[PDB]
Amino acid sequence: GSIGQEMQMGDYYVRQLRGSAPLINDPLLTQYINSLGMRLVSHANSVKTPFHFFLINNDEINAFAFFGGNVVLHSALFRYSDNESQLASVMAHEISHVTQRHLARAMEDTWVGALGSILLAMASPQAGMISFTQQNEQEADRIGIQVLQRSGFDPQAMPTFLEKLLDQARYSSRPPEILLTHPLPESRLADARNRANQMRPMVVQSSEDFYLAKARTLGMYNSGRNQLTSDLLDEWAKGNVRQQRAAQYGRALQAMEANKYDEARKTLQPLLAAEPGNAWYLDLATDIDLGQNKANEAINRLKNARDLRTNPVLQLNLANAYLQGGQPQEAANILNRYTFNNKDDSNGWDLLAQAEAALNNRDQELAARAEGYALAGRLDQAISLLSSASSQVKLGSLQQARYDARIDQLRQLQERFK
Amino acid sequence: SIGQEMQMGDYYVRQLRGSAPLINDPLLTQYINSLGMRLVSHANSVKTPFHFFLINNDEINAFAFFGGNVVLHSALFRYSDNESQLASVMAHEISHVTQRHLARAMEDQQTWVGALGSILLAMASPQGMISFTQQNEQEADRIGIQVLQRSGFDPQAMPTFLEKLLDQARYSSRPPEILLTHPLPESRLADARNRANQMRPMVVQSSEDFYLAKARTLGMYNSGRNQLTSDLLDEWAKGNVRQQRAAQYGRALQAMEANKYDEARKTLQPLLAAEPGNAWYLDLATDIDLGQNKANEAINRLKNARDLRTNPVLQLNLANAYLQGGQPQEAANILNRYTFNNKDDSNGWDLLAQAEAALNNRDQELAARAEGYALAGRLDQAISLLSSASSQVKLGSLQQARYDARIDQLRQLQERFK
Ligand SMILES: [Zn+2]
Ligand SMILES: [Zn+2]
Repeated sequence: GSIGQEMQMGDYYVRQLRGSAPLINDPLLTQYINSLGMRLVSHANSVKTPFHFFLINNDEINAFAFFGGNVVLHSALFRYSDNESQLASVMAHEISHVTQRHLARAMEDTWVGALGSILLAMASPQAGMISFTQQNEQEADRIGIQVLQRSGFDPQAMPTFLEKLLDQARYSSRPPEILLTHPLPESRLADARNRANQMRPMVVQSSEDFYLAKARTLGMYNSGRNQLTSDLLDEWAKGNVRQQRAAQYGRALQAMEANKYDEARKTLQPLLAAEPGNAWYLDLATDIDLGQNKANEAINRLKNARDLRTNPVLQLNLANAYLQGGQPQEAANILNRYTFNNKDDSNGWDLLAQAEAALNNRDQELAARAEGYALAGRLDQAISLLSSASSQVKLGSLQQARYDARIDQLRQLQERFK
Repeated sequence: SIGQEMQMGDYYVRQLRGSAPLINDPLLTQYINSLGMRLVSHANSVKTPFHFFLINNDEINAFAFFGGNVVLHSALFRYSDNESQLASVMAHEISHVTQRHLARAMEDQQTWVGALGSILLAMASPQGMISFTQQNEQEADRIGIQVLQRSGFDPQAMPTFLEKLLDQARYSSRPPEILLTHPLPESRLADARNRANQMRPMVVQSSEDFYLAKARTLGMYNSGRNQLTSDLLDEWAKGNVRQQRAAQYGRALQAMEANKYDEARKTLQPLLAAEPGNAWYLDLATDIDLGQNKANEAINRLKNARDLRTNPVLQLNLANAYLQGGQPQEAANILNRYTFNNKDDSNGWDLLAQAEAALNNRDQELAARAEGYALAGRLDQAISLLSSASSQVKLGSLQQARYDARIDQLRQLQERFK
């Protein structure tokens, strides 16, 4: 089965990505990027596979995708994206590469590892490299702009973003890495500007989650050219009030990053007072609270949250608060259900490992950190942890049957690829 | 060329003394050289003696020049959370001199000797400034962290300090002056983390001398942002027993500063009862006693110390107590030996001048004042004092020839440099 092979070929590369590339595993940022991405996929034609959207800590702008609906976005995209529709146009562009099976159809002409080595070199700040035909790039722009429009974004954002890539391709000695995987001749641009001119004029406003995502990405995961500049923060202090709340949020982050917690708490207060129930400031409200060993206050606030049952960001934030507060069992009650509902989330497993370690449930601790190692492609290491777990439980027990069964599953993943 | 550089270094420190606000406090200068020499003893290819100087400046900086003279702004105690962070900065400077970066940089150019000295004085004064290449900073970090671990300090304290500097260069509009002299691009920071990660984890607890030094620097020599705040003392009151004793010391110190002598005695009492031979507590107990016109009690406590013949802090403390007690002859006997064994310590020369003033030995007072002026680079003034001293003694006397001989030496020192 091609779709079956593609989905597990994708899982193999995604596991290699987690284990060696610097992915941003932050709950707020990953939930936003996937919520935005899924909103595009839900308006794409002939989607035959699930989709996941990954974020790299890389200041070089690039974007690419491979089998299984897995698209990779560098954090530099938030530095170049002035509006949400520009970032959406890049994801729409990459989503269309997958639906058209461009990378899959290009490979029909040691080889599984040859492609995986290319994928991580493009994602790592340590950079072979894949390239699409300019015909392929035209289909991705043609199909991407229509997904862009049906999703309620500005179609003129795609040519506007392409032109900003061209103005740095000659006003700078460095060709941005995105232009080498996705080449941009003026024909590509003039074709894009023409299509946008022929759709409906639409002025769209970037969501409030976009500016907060842009602030957290550049502020909290700053790296190289990926900074949250004071020039941009002061510029956001003059724009629409969404950018001002985002600008306030960004300085609260940097005040927390520099351990000026009371300075950060007092900056964050007015935004939390206006929106007491949104996850973005709730997330940092606990972060500053635990920075001062006020874990009870973080717990009380999160138990009063409306959407604690539905929002994973809230669920992890409270589990972490229970851990720092000295109640690991309450953290485990949340995380046992959390890890079962999000088996691919390594944040959940790592926190469960912490909770089970604090409870001195060593077999369950080893099994929890085994899942972290399995998600990172460290299957030999995951098997070692579950072997140790299975050696601490009586034979014939279900814990032994379950630990040994999980080892069996990881061995099958292992033999499918060399 | 070592002979030229060590006499040229003497000229610069004389220029520093005369214009920069140096902290000459016996305990602090002894501490910073105790720890500095501890790093030199583990350094390679050391060709020079080493002296470390502390400038009362709330802007963080550090630099070094010819003759193994390292200059450290007192702000370093505000940024240093542990003793190994402080040593990491000192090892960086010691690495600058053993590589002779400033010497090799100045061999390229060739008047000039004074242009470098004006730059050094401007950097030291709170208020044209030397900066190193990226090659120099890499060498100073790589070599420095190896010295830092040979000395038993935490190697991860170097990358942790560097990122602490960057973390408040983005939080504030102010970039720390340390990062202007010692540029910190992210390549350097990534390199520092790399070399530290290659070495094994080391949990070292700071000496109790570090916390008392930090307490005395920020509490007695407070200035601008350098403050011993109640926030700091509360956190030390909650920390380990060394921080608790230092918090007790700092509060006793500030009570003494505010003339709350009886309150200061009750606060220092448990620390001095615990170790009656500790120089930091013996020093403070003297200030408290002299503040209440209790010289006899101060004299008797310091005569009972084991290290009176060995510790320069106790010697100066007891000489000053004898001064306030109306026994200037006994002060002079201590200081005549001290100034002979410590020719470069300006404290000994000043207290000797006070003792000779108290004994009405005018020419001997003037000659002692002259040494203080000569150490501060004010050679004409020192010659003026020795000339007047020579005019109060008989021609052909032994005193006349010595005063005239030292005038000859000082003038001979004047023509070597401009
Ligand atoms: Zn493309
Ligand atoms: Zn340096």
